[PDB]
Amino acid sequence: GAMVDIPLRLLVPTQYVGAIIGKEGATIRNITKQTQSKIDVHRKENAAEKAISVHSTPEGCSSACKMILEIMHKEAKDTKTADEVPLKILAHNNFVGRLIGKEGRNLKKVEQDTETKITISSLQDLTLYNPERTITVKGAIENCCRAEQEIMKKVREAYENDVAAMSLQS
Repeated sequence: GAMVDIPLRLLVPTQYVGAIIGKEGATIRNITKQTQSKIDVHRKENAAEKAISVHSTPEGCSSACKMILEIMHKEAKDTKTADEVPLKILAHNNFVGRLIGKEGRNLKKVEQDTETKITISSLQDLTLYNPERTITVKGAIENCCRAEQEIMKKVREAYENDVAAMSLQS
């Protein structure tokens, strides 16, 4: 399909970034070629964490999310650092109402359908120019990725519903 406008944005531990890029960038270029995605790495304004942006199709983003998670787990095990590495997703505060639903029922439903635990950063931790919440997903890799697919479906729909009026008028 067409690459979509809203990227998947992950927050990963800085110490695993070198592993994701790999020698002479061959790991990231491999992920890019297998998933047909544009990937970049940058700071998140609000030290031990870095932002990863994946611009792909929905399926390309989900596949890159799984490859990235597998590398981080490989690297956490291989350095005896951790046996789990939670998946952290960045989503604009405007979209997270829809994902959460009334009294968090939509989020419990994703947690139950995917066999994951999900927690969302506090509203009070946003900044004037950083409107992104962090959604922490814990569980097996395959399960975190199913939750990624569900969350990012909801975020993309909320984005397309919010901008539909202003796209028509032009």
